[PDB]
Formats: sequence, structure tokens, C-alpha cells
Amino acid sequence: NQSLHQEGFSIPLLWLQNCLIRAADDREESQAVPLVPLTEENEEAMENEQFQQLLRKLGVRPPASGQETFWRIPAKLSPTQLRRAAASL
Amino acid sequence: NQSLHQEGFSIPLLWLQNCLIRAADDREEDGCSQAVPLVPLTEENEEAMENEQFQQLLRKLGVRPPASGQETFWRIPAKLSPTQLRRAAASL
Repeated sequence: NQSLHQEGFSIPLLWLQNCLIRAADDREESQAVPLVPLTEENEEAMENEQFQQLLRKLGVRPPASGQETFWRIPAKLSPTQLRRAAASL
Repeated sequence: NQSLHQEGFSIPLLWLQNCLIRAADDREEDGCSQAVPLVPLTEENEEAMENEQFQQLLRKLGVRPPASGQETFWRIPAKLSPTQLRRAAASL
């Protein structure tokens, strides 16, 4: 996590943090939500092995082959779980 | 073109068509040729971008697949002229 900050990935990390926090909030107002990278640098991050290994530790699931493009923040993560993952970034 | 249309991909197709055409409009001014990512924003366009026939079509139109390990999205390459792009959109 911090190691990724050191390889030049701080911007995607903060991005991820926000997606996690918004998911946390929206689950207080029930869906798996896609991590949609809209910039070249975030896109670069999702295709990076170390960043992906991090997404798996936070509990994000990779996309279903042949049916999805984006990783999903699974529905099982509680708003609490999400805020805690975000906070370790 | 047509067969995907018959299999239910008319909405994704319409989307693609709009990407090709808007890209052409930007490339009419000289000096403005950027690669454009095909970003699926709905579950159905996503589903499309993971379909093998939709991809085959994308290759026929001159779209390049993503750089494995760097990109997620297919790109409309910068080299294509407004004419080329418009021809692609019209052939769907």
C-alpha cells in the first residue's frame, strides 16, 4: 500500500480511496459497483499487478471474464469495511 | 455490422457510432488528433466490449485493442481521418 505510493501510484490510490468512500456512503442511502477508471493514469493502475494485488486485499473482486470489463466493489463490503479499507490508503 | 444488430447489440452499436462521429468532428480542425478510448459506461456496453463478435467488428473498423498491462479500453487511433472515421460509422 505505502509501497505503491512509492512506485508513483499515489494519484490512483487517492482515486480508489474516493471510490471506496462513496461506496460506503451510497450503501447508507445494496449493489456491487464497478471501479471505472476514466484517466490514463488510473487505467494504468488497474492493469498493474501490484495495484491489483492490493485491490484483492481490500476485498475488491476482479471482473467476470467475458461478461464484465471493470472490477467490482462487492455488495458484501459494509460501509464500515469500506471506510476502513479507504483509511489504510 | 448487421448481424450484431440482429443479436441485440443495437444500443452498443449506436454508442460506437457516436464515438466514431464525435471523433471525426474533433479531427476536422488541423492539429487536433487524439486517440479516443472506448469507455463502456453501462453494463450493456461493457457486455458488448467483452463480446468476441463486437471486438471483431471493432478490428474491422480500425480500432486498436488496449495495450495489455497499461490500458483497459480500446482506442480509436489518432491516425484516422474524419473521412475514415465517418466511413466506419456509416458501415454499421
